[PDB]
Amino acid sequence: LNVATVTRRPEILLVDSQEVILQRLQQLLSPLPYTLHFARDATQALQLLASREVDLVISAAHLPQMDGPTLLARIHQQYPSTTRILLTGDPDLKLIAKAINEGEIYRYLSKPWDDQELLLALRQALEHQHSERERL
Amino acid sequence: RRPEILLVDSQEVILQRLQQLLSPLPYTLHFARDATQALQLLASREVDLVISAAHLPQMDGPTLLARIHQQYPSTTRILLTGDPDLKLIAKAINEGEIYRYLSKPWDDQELLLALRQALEHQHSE
Repeated sequence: LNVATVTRRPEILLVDSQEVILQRLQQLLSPLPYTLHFARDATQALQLLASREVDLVISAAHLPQMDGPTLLARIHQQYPSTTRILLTGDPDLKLIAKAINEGEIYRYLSKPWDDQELLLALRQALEHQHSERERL
Repeated sequence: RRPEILLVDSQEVILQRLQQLLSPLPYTLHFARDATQALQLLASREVDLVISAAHLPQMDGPTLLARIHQQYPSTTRILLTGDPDLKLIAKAINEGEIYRYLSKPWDDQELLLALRQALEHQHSE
């Protein structure tokens, strides 16, 4: 076989009800070689995940049906191939603790974020996802 | 084999309390009061799980946990701290890749659960 080069393009799901956040994410990420999906509540996120492979989910902390840490906890158990990131400006460490202890997030990012910090977390998360998928 | 747990906290009283909580269980315990002692133990003992405070006299807890992630990647790491500082917690996630974060004073039932889950996670990783 030929040397391995590229898999299919990364698939990223962004979950937030706030339009400013979805817009800032689209502006930052759409020029890069990723397939993006946007979900405006937890139920939409879960339905998207049931319908296609997703490499990375980035969720807000606050969402309509269940909060972000709760959503990420469900995703951890039901979609273990998807790497998980919490994106929030809420400093509540009870919510953060849930994201760690139940969501098992790979990275935590603040709102607002530094663009290059977020892009680096994304690279690290996609590389982690690929290495983990090489395993199981 | 028997799980090996390293406990890192600046205070004798806290190490004593962890020893009392954990000595009934079939775990081999190691104790450190700072990052230098933790690193000495890590180089001289098999360690599966590391539990660290956030505040330590020199190199702090999240920095120590990041160093352990880099140098001893097969370990599972827990931050156990009384300081709800977002900056410390964020570093413990993004650089330490902690498995659990618990506040001090802890709930015994929750801390013991975290260890059982960590050992089951440590087992398969």
